[PDB]
Amino acid sequence: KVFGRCELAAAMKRHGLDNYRGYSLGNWVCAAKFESNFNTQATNRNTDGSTDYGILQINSRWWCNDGRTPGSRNLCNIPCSALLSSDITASVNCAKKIVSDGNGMNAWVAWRNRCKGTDVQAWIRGCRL
Ligand SMILES: [Cl-]
Ligand SMILES: [Cl-]
Ligand code: NA
Repeated sequence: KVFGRCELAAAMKRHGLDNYRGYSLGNWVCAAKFESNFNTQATNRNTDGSTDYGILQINSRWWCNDGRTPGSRNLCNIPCSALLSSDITASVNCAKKIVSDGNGMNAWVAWRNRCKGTDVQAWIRGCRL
């Protein structure tokens, strides 16, 4: 599923991400835009052989099991395919663990390079929330 901007904002708000660990809603929408272009089915392979999955491009090296990343962890206790669903629940629940692990949203390279320090509230402007 390819979300609209305000559609995804409302879904993320109704999963508890607004100001989660101090990150306002616009931060999450901005991250999803540049990680996946709002597409739940996005996948990308990394040089080390791990793969990033879903709307927030969660990495199989640490967070989910895809059966082909030897020596990796599954800290969110889920198959990586669950992160590609049109229902964003699994992605949101796993993102909450990632952002709580000490490094905040710097875990998402696109957030650090394209959202951090910008007017992220622009990403939810005009949306009814
Ligand atoms: Cl915001
Ligand atoms: Cl933080
Ligand atoms: Na894994």
